Amino acid sequence: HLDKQQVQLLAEMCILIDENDNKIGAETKKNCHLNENIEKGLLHRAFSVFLFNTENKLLLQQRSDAKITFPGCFTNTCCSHPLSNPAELEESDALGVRRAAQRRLKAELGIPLEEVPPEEINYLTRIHYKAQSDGIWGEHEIDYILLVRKNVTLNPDPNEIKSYCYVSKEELKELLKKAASGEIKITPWFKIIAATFLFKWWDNLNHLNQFVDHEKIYRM
Ligand code: DMA
Ligand SMILES: [Mn+2]
Repeated sequence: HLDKQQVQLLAEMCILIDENDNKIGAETKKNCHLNENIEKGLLHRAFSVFLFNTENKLLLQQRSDAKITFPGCFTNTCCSHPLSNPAELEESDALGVRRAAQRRLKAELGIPLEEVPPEEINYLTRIHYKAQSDGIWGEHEIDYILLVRKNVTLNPDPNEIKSYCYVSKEELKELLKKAASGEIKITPWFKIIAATFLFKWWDNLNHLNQFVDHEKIYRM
């Protein structure tokens, strides 16, 4: 009964990890997102991209109604998972995750691979969180937060997103208030980052060295 193309993506192989983000196996995206498996501890690696343009506006997307988890929710630029293959399993300088981010930026938003090569993708820190989308589907990940600063071109896949918009800080606040009123919905990872680190980073977009932490995994 769910969207066919999204169903086909449920077969992708995700990277299973222990609570310290050490790789321990691989499992399908479907199984990694079933609350029944999450309830037993199944945890996978993921990433969340926050992309800002020269005007310092953050690029948001509204997930399409076809997404199996949190459909129609407003959220940050891109969120997905590195796959269990040689290229994206690469742990050196989080290269696997940055390659996966480049791949999904192209697949979801239509950003050319060349505009967002790994060297343009800055890995800030990791956050561990768990949530439920519905009675059946949910999330449980150690999420690599990645930041991109560039004036990209876009050509999104409507199967992935039903809308996108660059927002200023004040515009994001009006957005968050509309979410608090149940007017609109936002994803759990965006809610967590927005309530903790987002605005701090946004103020130091030029000096995010003091905001990089590759040692600690923040437990949210
Ligand atoms: C980090 C995280 C929450 C991955 C979720 O990805 P998504 O549902 O936005 O897209 P997909 O799961 O289809 O790659
Ligand atoms: Mn996930």
